[PDB]
Amino acid sequence: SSVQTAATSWGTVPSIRVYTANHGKITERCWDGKGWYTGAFNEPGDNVSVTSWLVGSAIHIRVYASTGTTTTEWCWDGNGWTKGAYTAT
Amino acid sequence: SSVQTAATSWGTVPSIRVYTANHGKITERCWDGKGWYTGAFNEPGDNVSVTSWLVGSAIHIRVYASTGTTTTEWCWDGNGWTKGAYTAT
Amino acid sequence: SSVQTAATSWGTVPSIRVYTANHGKITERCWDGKGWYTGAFNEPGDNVSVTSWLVGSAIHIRVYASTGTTTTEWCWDGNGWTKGAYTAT
Ligand SMILES: OC[C@@]1(O)OC[C@@H](O)[C@@H](O)[C@@H]1O
Ligand SMILES: OC[C@@]1(O)OC[C@@H](O)[C@@H](O)[C@@H]1O
Ligand SMILES: OC[C@@]1(O)OC[C@@H](O)[C@@H](O)[C@@H]1O
Ligand SMILES: OC[C@@]1(O)OC[C@@H](O)[C@@H](O)[C@@H]1O
Ligand SMILES: OC[C@@]1(O)OC[C@@H](O)[C@@H](O)[C@@H]1O
Ligand SMILES: OC[C@@]1(O)OC[C@@H](O)[C@@H](O)[C@@H]1O
Ligand SMILES: [Zn+2]
Ligand SMILES: [Zn+2]
Repeated sequence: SSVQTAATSWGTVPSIRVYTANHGKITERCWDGKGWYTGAFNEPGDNVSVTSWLVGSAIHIRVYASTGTTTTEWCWDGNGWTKGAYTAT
Repeated sequence: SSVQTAATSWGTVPSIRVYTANHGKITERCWDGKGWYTGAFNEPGDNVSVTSWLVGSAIHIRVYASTGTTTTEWCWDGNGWTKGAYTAT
Repeated sequence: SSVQTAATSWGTVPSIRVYTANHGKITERCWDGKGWYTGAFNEPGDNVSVTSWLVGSAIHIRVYASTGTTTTEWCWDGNGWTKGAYTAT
């Protein structure tokens, strides 16, 4: 079925991250001003949303991956992807 | 059917808002730096998107809730959710 | 099927762009503080996401339009929409 994307950007270059839910798997493509490349994020999901914010020049990213009625938060704080404290209720 | 989410964030703490369209109903979870709690937003929708912007330290949120071919805009400007002027045509 | 939207905003007025994927067609509605109107963007797609950034006072917008397993990026840089370099792999 048709894939589903979510996008975020930061700075003025800019950096862009595009997340794609594709048949149960979410992957990440990256732009930092000089070509698209595959990012490290790879987790299960039928649906994806994202938001990001800067603290100074350090980017923080939250990706929300949903399967069925279960949503899992993934956190990027500059040094690795980790599961977040988000709960749905 | 998997639920569908949309997310926005502001500031450096940050504040995060996650909207979940769950089989026709959109609810909202909130992070302001010290735990996830349920927000005031409760409206019908199969699909949801969001954007937000700061005027000084005041957050303004716009949520776009879609059912069928009807999209309703909901506005947070500090003191309650109100229907916005958005129309598709 | 219910339509699916993506929203972005910039400035303090603000300007808002809302993209709606509606049965294969993505269209755009615009707010610059003085009423909603229809924007130039009109391209095919079953799913849509968007991000934007400012460089000074100039807005740059990226719309990710997906049909099947194909995602096409559309770029606004002040002077018309053009296809972007985004690729999924
Ligand atoms: O520089 C690329 C990278 O480290 O940027 C932050 C996140 O997007 C990561 O998944 C990604 O691999
Ligand atoms: O740094 C991780 C974290 O504390 O960031 C704020 C929220 O995203 C939380 O759910 C998350 O666990
Ligand atoms: O402090 C929580 C709250 O008031 O923040 C602004 C909006 O997200 C509201 O729906 C939400 O209840
Ligand atoms: O104050 C509310 C409002 O004027 O804000 C800007 C746009 O979101 C409009 O649709 C909306 O009615
Ligand atoms: O002034 C309206 C407009 O030029 O703004 C930038 C883009 O949203 C365009 O599609 C749109 O027509
Ligand atoms: O100016 C257009 C462009 O170079 O902007 C940055 C990225 O969005 C690229 O995919 C895109 O082609
Ligand atoms: Zn279901
Ligand atoms: Zn339909």
